[PDB]
Amino acid sequence: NDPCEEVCIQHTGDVKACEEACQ
Repeated sequence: NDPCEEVCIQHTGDVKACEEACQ
């Protein structure tokens, strides 16, 4: 897993959110 998407999900838990916001 990526730290970015990990930081998001770990923060807002919004997977699909960081998924696109981080690609």
